[PDB]
Amino acid sequence: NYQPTPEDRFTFGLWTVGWQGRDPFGDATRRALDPVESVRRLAELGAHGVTFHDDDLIPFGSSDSEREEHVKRFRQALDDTGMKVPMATTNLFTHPVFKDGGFTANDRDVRRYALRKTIRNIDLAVELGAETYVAWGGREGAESGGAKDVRDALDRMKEAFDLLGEYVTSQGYDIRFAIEPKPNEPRGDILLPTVGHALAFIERLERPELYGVNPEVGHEQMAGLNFPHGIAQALWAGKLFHIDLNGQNGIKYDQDLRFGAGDLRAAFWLVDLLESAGYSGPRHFDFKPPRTEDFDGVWASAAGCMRNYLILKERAAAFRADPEVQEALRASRLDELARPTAADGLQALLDDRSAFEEFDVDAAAARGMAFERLDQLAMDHLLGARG
Ligand SMILES: OC[C@H]1O[C@H](O)[C@H](O)[C@@H](O)[C@@H]1O
Ligand SMILES: [Co+2]
Ligand SMILES: [Mg+2]
Repeated sequence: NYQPTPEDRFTFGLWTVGWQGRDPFGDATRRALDPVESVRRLAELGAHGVTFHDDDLIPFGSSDSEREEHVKRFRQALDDTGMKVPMATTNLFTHPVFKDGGFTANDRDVRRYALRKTIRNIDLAVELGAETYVAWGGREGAESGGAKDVRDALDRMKEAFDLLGEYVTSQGYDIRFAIEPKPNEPRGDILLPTVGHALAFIERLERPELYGVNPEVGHEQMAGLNFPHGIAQALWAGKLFHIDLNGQNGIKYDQDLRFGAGDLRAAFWLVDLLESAGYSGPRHFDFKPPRTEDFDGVWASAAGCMRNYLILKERAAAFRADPEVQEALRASRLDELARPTAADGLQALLDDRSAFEEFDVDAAAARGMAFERLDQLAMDHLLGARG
């Protein structure tokens, strides 16, 4: 089974199945894909929608005339298939003019160009129905310590995002922004390198309600961080506007493997969390079919993204529905974690001799947490071994 349907909200970037396979040491192994063909092929696989950078859809430098005909062709394909465009973004990283960044380039004229390029694509994204506009500052950073005053760069980053919020507000657009963190690559260090740094930065913007995060599985894992934990903090703050799903094997270059590959247990706990928290946004795959593959392998890899999500959803649901797991959760006092520590208040806590003076520290220390039996039940459910 595990057949995806549009109700599952699976989306793909044009640049994912369309990756030609050029890497830092090798030329392209696949021919370029027509965006119209990607839309139709993804619709056949059961996808909900597609996403795009401006430069995926309209070749850079296109005249106003050529730009109109690229968009027309694309909208005809969306109209024919019923495919949605829930998110769009700007390419502020490929062209050599962005080699020192877009919003935080040292040259002021580049920063102004970056803003105009972005504003132009927001207009298009809103016209096509996008609800989220993602910013990935892939070139915002440095290879050396003196090249970037990071306090001034954060001033310029705040200035850019504040201007974008003023723009969508003045136009009455119903679109929100999501910042996508990445710790490094292609810059030696990238500004706002993790979910945490991005969440903290948003709270200093003029209109923080317009901005959230687009965390990516592989990017947090490039810092050796726990991705489900970081997603939990984003949900706790009300800022999980969008998500990038893929796989990554540890701390190394950004692999963008198909979802499910890489850290499989982390994928299980991620799906458990998204489903139990009721996340309602797109399940977006930002992945690269390996350059070893031909076009048949491209579509097998894309199908695998959706299949692995659906299998993990089933296994996490069975885990949470198992009365034996519910008993284990109680034995590990997960339910006591939900209770307030001191709803009786500070003064009651201070006068509670059972909380300190008469607290039996050795009896409490002796209690086992029973975490290993709970985790083996989780392993049994993930592997379908509950028999
Ligand atoms: O911002 C949208 C996308 O742009 C680029 O392709 C980045 O590599 C990817 O991580 C990001 O999700
Ligand atoms: Co990535
Ligand atoms: Mg991404």
